[PDB]
Amino acid sequence: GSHYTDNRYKMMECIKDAGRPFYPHKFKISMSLPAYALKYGNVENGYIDKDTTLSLSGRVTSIRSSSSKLIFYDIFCEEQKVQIIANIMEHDISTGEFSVSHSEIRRGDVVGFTGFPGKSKRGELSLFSKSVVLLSPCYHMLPTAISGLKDQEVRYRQRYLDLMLNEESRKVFKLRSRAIKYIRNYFDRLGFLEVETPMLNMIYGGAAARPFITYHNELETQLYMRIAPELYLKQLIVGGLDKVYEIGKNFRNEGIDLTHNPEFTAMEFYMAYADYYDLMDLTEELISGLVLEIHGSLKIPYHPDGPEGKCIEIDFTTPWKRFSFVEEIESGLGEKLKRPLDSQENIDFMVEMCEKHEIELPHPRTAAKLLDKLAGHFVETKCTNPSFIIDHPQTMSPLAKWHREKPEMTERFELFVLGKELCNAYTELNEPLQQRKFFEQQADAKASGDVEACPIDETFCLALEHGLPPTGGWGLGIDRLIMFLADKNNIKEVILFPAMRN
Amino acid sequence: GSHYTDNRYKMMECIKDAGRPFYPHKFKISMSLPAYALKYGNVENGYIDKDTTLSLSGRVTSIRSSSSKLIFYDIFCEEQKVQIIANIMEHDISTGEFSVSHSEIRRGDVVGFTGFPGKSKRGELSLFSKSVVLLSPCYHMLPTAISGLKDQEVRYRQRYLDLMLNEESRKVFKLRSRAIKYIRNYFDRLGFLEVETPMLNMIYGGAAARPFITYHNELETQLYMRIAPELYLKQLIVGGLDKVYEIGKNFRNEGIDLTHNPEFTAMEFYMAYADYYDLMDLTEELISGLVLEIHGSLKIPYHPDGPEGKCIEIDFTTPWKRFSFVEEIESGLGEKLKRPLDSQENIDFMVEMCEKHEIELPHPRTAAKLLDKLAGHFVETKCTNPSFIIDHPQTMSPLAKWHREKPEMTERFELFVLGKELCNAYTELNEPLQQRKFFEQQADAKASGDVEACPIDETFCLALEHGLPPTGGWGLGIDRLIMFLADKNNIKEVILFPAMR
Ligand SMILES: O=C(NCC1(O)CCCCC1)c1cc(=O)c2cc(O)ccc2o1
Ligand SMILES: O=C(NCC1(O)CCCCC1)c1cc(=O)c2cc(O)ccc2o1
Ligand SMILES: N[C@@H](CCCC[NH3+])C(=O)O
Ligand SMILES: N[C@@H](CCCC[NH3+])C(=O)O
Repeated sequence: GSHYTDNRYKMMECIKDAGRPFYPHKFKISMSLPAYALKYGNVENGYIDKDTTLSLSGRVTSIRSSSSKLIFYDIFCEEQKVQIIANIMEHDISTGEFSVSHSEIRRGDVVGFTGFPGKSKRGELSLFSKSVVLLSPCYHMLPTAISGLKDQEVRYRQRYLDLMLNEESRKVFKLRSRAIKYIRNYFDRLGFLEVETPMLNMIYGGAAARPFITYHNELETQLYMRIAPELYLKQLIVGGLDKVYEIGKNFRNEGIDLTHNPEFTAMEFYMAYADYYDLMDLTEELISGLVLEIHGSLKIPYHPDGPEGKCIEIDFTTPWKRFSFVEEIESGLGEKLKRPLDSQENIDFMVEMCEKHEIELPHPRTAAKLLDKLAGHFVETKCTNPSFIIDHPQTMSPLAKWHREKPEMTERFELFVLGKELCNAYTELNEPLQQRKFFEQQADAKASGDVEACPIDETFCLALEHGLPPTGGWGLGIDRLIMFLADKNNIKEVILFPAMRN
Repeated sequence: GSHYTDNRYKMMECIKDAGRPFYPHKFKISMSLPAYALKYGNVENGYIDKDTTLSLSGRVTSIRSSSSKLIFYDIFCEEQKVQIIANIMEHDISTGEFSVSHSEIRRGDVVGFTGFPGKSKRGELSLFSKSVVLLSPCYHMLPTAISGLKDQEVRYRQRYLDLMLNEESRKVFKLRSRAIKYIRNYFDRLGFLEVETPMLNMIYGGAAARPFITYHNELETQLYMRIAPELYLKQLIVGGLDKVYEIGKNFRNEGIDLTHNPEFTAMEFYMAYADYYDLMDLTEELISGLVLEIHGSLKIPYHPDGPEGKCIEIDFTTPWKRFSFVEEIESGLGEKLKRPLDSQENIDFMVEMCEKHEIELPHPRTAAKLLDKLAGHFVETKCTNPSFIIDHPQTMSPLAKWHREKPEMTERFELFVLGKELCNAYTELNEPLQQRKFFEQQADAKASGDVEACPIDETFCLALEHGLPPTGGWGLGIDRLIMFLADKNNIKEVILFPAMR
């Protein structure tokens, strides 16, 4: 273990001292391994073309031998395995003696070979090698599969090992790219403009989350990492850009678990002249279309407890179920919330109800946080298939425009799948007087110890004073999306280098 | 000014008390203003279709009147202006009295109109309105153009005003999107995989830069914002992904100027089995092709001192000039650097030369920092057209692989345009023993006061011990790219919300 590594360092020193090949700068492949398979994969068993010499390269996944004169390698690159048959009778002695040449090679090494193409008598796609070059040695003994790792968390702390050994991990990251391409194309075809707004913020806002804090030394100013881009993106609608979207990181200085990483990838879009009804229709079309693209059906498997456990079929057939936020809580409770929803009376009542149904109390006990606890217990748990929870109270929705019909409510929805939040969207609040009021209430909750409440943002209020058109806005958690698309129950599966404890 | 804002708040309260329209939730347009222009722009002068009622919306850019009975608006939306002709004869009195309705509207307001399509007798594309709705008022008196702003830095502190008033700013951000689309497509067509790596780092590295520092409260751990993604991206090549790219923010806790913002957008790619010669050829093909796409030619204007100043024509015709880093310094100096380049003798000599040619001394006076100063003076200043500076010394290049031929050098290049760095690239160092050594030397320089030197990254060394294939890697500053493409001399022009004092 420890000894293998030291020996390998010693081998490489020896190789260098001996003037043998030591980390060559450039190896010129004749073609990729996939291209090789495509060209030679259909030749007859035992076919060899001694009139073509080719150079191939990959990582060694196997070493076997029949004699001191015949060695069999597998190399892997770009999802393709090719066998190398090294017969001493073909060995170019100018590269060294056969046994010396091959004694420098171990499983896990990145290597190059030259030789003649064809297929073994047994029908294996092969190169009949004349030489081998060590390009980049592996200094550690590898397992042949992830099951051989000391523990499965090595897959995340040393992701290169997972990628090396585990086709399923590679497929996830390819599916993620494909899904994001689909999403961009959806909006590009609607005439959206992709934008980038600051990740360093003088004032954080646009979500309910605790921020990361930092400091710009030259400008002598505290900054926050953005929890969301919303407050910048809306300024672009004031600016008249009409349809904008942004895809990138949010930073939330919070705990980690199966559906939470301190940095995650979100998409937000803002569309002038849309309301939240329009946004519900768009969400259905975008997401059902992506599901159909990936899976070939709107009904897809999900394994909450891993692949040998129970399977639920998630059905994305549109239109999706709607749950009215307050009404469904009241159905669950068998009684009504007190009005107004943010009165001390309703706070007291919601505390009683949390205690009665054994729901963990939030801190502080704001109306907003209590409502969220009750929603989490009574409503989110009904959202197995994609379901919209709609019409959130204003008290928990400071950037959402008041509901045109329903007192105390807003024109907001969240999309939930398997009980987890995927999207958050609303008819945007564009009336500066109440916006300012709602910011002041947020700053009061923050001063009372609500670490998820944001400070007042005057620059945003001033922007609203220049006239935000009627607008609909929307956010999607891309990591969580990939979790459902790829049937993973742990966000660490869909992020290359996720946060880990010590 | 101050009074206009208060009065507007008072108007809105009155409107609301009177039960008139107050921030309607939804206005259903019949079509976009561009679509309207396309459909009605070629009717004969004076044409009106009283059989079609349409709803249009935009921001009011103009209000004129010939009487108490006839008002002319311009509304602007989605790059299209349409004239609205409001004649009292057509006014739907159910929406209120004409004069009341129109008295609520000011220039800058977002509004809706309904009416009949056609064209004024003078040939102006118009809507003959029957009604108006105030959708979102502007509470501030606006200029009609950016020249009317109290000063031009309002354009950056209040970017919505620039976008509102200034077609040129809107065009820049559209060009930026188009350029990034072109770049993604170039690599997607090569079979690259786009990836995302952490912006929050236990250890920062992959560039020469001072980081932002933060803290994760739950894990009780200091973190750094990434200065570059390089050290993660290389691990993905160890992992066998073969061809990866990432486009996103870097964070560098430094001064701001015409070509520096504390957050900026960079692309990095890593390509197994490529070397820096391969990367030079790729750079030429990608960049020249993008220039040709945007401009229709490989020769483009640049105005270093603004649009009334001198103009330089930048020529992207390939292949581009190469300047060998050390040899060009020596040409400039008229004498040779002392060897080894990191010896005390060469440090002393480079200090003398900086003093002789009036180059500001760096602190600390490392070989790397001195070499950079001399390159900045003697080499970068020769790079008007896209030019590669190649073969940087190892001492200033801790992640670049040793040059296969030239001692003390590496297989590195930077791309310079108009004296500014656009790209940085190399044959990647994949030999863990030296890599560790060069990290240790960086950490020594850091301890001796080099605020741009990075700490040792053990996890990266361990990753190298699992075998990084021969690899070529590359970085591009997207903001700077847009500066040349769009002929801007200030990075604040190409970033929506740039840092300000
Ligand atoms: O995908 C997530 N949520 C869905 C959205 O809320 C939808 C609207 C746009 C923002 C994200 C998500 C993923 C995380 O890792 C995470 C981590 C956190 O510490 C806090 C919230 C988080 O939320
Ligand atoms: O585009 C830039 N430089 C070119 C690259 O070095 C090429 C290689 C990939 C990274 C960027 C650039 C833009 C900035 O605003 C900036 C700000 C800083 O405080 C420091 C460096 C910066 O550099
Ligand atoms: N900023 C929101 C998403 C968009 C809501 C609609 N403006 C979030 O992070 O939850
Ligand atoms: N990490 C480099 C760019 C890539 C260099 C080649 N690996 C920088 O920020 O300058």
